[PDB]
Amino acid sequence: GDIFYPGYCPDVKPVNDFDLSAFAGAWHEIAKLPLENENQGKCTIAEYKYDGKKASVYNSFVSNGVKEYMEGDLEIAPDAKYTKQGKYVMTFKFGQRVVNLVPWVLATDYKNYAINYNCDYHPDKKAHSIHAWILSKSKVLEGNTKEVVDNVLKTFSHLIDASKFISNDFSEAACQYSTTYSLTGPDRH
Amino acid sequence: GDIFYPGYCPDVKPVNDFDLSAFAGAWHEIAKLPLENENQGKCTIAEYKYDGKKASVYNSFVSNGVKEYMEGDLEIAPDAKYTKQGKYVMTFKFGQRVVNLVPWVLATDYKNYAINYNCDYHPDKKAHSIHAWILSKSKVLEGNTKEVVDNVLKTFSHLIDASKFISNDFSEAACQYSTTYSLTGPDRH
Ligand SMILES: C=Cc1c(/C=c2\[nH]/c(=C\C3=NC(=O)C(CCC(=O)O)=C3C)c(C=C)c2C)[nH]c(/C=C2\NC(=O)C(CCC(=O)O)=C2C)c1C
Ligand SMILES: C=Cc1c(/C=c2\[nH]/c(=C\C3=NC(=O)C(CCC(=O)O)=C3C)c(C=C)c2C)[nH]c(/C=C2\NC(=O)C(CCC(=O)O)=C2C)c1C
Repeated sequence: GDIFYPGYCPDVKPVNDFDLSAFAGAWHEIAKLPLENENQGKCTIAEYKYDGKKASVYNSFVSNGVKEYMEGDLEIAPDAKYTKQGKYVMTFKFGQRVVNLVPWVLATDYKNYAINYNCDYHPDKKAHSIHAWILSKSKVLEGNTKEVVDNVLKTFSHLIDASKFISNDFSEAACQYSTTYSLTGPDRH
Repeated sequence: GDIFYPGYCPDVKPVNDFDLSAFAGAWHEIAKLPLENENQGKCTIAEYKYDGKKASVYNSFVSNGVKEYMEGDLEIAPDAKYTKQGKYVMTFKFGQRVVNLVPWVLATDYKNYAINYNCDYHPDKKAHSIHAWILSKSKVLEGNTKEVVDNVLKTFSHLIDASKFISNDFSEAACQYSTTYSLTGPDRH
């Protein structure tokens, strides 16, 4: 199950001076906090492409030999347009269902790692769930960068319980797929 | 039991431009979050006296006809001296045991109400307990002021669960006492 904690989401401020073009690229999910929709995928990678005017997203993972993917639009969050903070929206369409995902970027050096997060409040439960992802431009978080990440993460110890991260897998095996499948699309729901 | 929530205490900033002389006086505890040491006392009042150089505290409550009290020193918290925020220390001595209590003042209008709080982190439990007190210069929080308090409290909804407050009692009966007893003192532990 996803991780929930009592009460409203805590105050949090994402990264300043966010640079979307610098952020663009293929991000590997080295690890994440449990997230129902993606708990079973492996070799999880999110690829963001930028035009200067337009941004798009290509997300994929592999489940039992199948490569599932999603294609959508990406844009800076309306409020972040004014503050210049790292907050973006990913819009995906499943038939008539439209989804607007909003990851918050707590920190990143743009070339090697990113620490993303979200807080989802359930009023009916008076509790919130927390989601987080350790992202890297390499399939492995390597030694220098590993230390960098760990120290940064530490400054967010009151927002993310590091001990709850779950490592993803990028072995050739894990990433292997015999076939594909688009989760997004007009003939979806 | 006291109220605990998981993780480290959240970020919080107490009232700005704190004025100790204006704060001085007798504060009635209209309500509080459960706090073991004082759960049984009634007619609970904290009285702070200021010289301009020196501040002292006189705390009291009544348990079964007995008026228990504590006498100590009061001073602005070392860090608050620089920031001018509302944070103070109460030092009490029980024999050789010395206690340094630190309430944080979230908000106050000085003449009628104050909203005090604290967060105690237990590393061995990876959780923190939260304490809070609604204080008033009158034995009753009256109508205008009640509305004022409620609206202020609302801005702290992510830090204090209002529904957990417990009302104190200031009836003549409650405050009645046949005898006294000093909890503080040299012949204490
Ligand atoms: C790794 C970077 C990454 C990521 C990756 C990701 N998710 C994926 C999968 C999915 N995302 C989804 O949203 C759904 C469900 C789609 C549906 O509604 O049917 C799936 C299966 C895939 C590959 C397919 C990939 C690469 N997904 C996010 C962000 C998110 N993924 C989320 O589900 C949410 C909302 C969380 C919440 O409910 O509160 C956010 C912010 C980030 C930051
Ligand atoms: C109402 C204002 C008020 C108050 C009142 C108060 N407490 C009292 C009682 C006590 N306070 C104490 O600390 C102890 C235990 C003393 C001991 O260590 O033996 C007792 C019995 C009395 C009357 C006696 C009164 C008026 N006490 C506080 C503040 C506090 N009371 C606390 O116990 C703590 C630490 C909480 C924690 O453990 O994390 C704080 C900040 C405020 C802001």
